[PDB]
Amino acid sequence: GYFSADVYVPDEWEVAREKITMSRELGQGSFGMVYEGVAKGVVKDEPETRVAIKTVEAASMRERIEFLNEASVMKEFNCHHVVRLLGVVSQGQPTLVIMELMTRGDLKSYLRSLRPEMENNPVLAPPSLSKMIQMAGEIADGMAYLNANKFVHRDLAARNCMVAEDFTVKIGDFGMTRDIYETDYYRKGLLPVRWMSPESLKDGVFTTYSDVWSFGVVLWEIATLAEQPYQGLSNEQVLRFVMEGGLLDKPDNCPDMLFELMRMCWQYNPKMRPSFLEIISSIKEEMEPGFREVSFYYSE
Ligand SMILES: Cc1nn(C2CCNCC2)cc1Nc1ncc(Cl)c(-c2cnc3ccccn23)n1
Repeated sequence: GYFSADVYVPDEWEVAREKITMSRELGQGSFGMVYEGVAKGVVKDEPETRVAIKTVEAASMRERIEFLNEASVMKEFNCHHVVRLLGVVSQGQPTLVIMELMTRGDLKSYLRSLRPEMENNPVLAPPSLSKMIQMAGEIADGMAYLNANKFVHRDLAARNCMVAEDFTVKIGDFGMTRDIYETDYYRKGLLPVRWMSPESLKDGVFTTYSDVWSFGVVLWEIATLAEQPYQGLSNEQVLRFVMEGGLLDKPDNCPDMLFELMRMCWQYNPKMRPSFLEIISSIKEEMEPGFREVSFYYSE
């Protein structure tokens, strides 16, 4: 005959609704509206914590179940450089998922906000080597953690990183900016072709080594303040260019070292690319002191 129905099963992440409050709306995701707020007793030794609250009500039960199970993916991760899931409210409506708040948003958006506006007003200078490296190492650390946890990301990109209040960069909540930056995708399956390794453009397979490639592109993103890679090239022309050993250009005024890093990631042969761990090792001396205390890299 056959094999039989999708459910959500409450667990230890279940949090009491009356412990949650919402205020400022941050935007809207696929499943519904996303708010900022306060959660009580969801971080150890913190009476109260600022959080992000993703909501589904209107919505069908199939839908909210699927939003529940998808968000839950984040439950198996505990890393300073990966955006946390703090709780779930699945009992009653509306359906809630409580996440770590990243006040400064997705990295692509943060990066763009640093672009000088077209007025006559004084402006902060472009990010320094040092700050840029700090971001690279935080991102790399989250990726290393993910890798060691048997994960392949497949969509590593600035849009898929977030930025905390203290400027700490982290691997973003999975799948939260795809639709928003829709032009960053191409239906080769909607895929982020400008971030893709040559091997992945060929056979459609993703590895940690193709996550490194994309990391290279994320660094380029930082250096250009979130320009579209292969700017002038059509989607199709990108495939050929990249598969044929083509490479992104050293950005105007990009420090040598950051470009060197990018360069090591964009090596054609995946087996010649540094691992995430190796990447961090090459730049640890440049990292803010506190990285020893918080990073996966330096941990047991
Ligand atoms: C991603 C993000 N954007 N923003 C605002 C930045 C200033 N402009 C208005 C947007 C605040 C967050 N922080 C954040 N932190 C955690 C999560 Cl989980 C989310 C999140 C998840 N899905 C969505 C969808 C839209 C907006 C935010 N999020 N956002």
